[PDB]
Amino acid sequence: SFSESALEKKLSELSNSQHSVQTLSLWLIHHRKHAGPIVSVWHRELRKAKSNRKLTFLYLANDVIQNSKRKGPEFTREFESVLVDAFSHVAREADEGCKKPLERLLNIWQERSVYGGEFIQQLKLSMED
Amino acid sequence: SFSESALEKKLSELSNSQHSVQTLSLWLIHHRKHAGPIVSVWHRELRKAKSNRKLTFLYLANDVIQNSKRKGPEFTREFESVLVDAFSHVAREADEGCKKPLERLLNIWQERSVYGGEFIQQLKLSME
Repeated sequence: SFSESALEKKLSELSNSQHSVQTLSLWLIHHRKHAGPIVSVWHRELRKAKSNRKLTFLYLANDVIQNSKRKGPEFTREFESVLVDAFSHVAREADEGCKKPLERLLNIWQERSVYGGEFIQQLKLSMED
Repeated sequence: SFSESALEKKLSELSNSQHSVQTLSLWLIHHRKHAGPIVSVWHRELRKAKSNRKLTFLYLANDVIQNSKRKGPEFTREFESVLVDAFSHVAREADEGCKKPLERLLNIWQERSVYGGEFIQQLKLSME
């Protein structure tokens, strides 16, 4: 159920601006000429990350991918080869409650043509098992 | 400049996914039948938030508004009445160097028709 006190609590828990997903995503889109190495590091660090941060990696990817389009094709292109594994890993190893977030995110990807519906279905499937 | 080691440190500084903007956004959208009260609380808390966290409030407003469109117009309508003071407040009272990130945010809103050009121009004007 909604409550204002729950909202106040949740708002108090948001990140400082410097460390937000959005701030990081800006610095990465800026460094889009390093997109391959960025995705390689992202991917390795995902597997090292504590289970309470793992979903945050895909939130970062969501942000970077969608907002990079207006700049150029690098991040869409480079992230493609790691997302099946990432989605599988997060769904299997991250903290509880990633499913609805990840489903929703994919439905939005599809609706906004972030990737083709074909690849969106492999991502869905990679969470299935 | 970019380095893999700087990236590594930045990634280790990501928030708990349970507290992240994109999680809170899902929750707020799910509770859109309460958008009015939600925005009031959001607005009051923004005004009490540390200067190093105020911008994150607008990053939340950004995620909520964009992703709420596909569900309904509540968040677009309700946020509309507070965003002029919100942008003026964050530009005036948040840590330096929020202007470039906010300007970009407004560009994206304009590009994706989150609000009309006239209203985006008023939001841009509220910061200078």
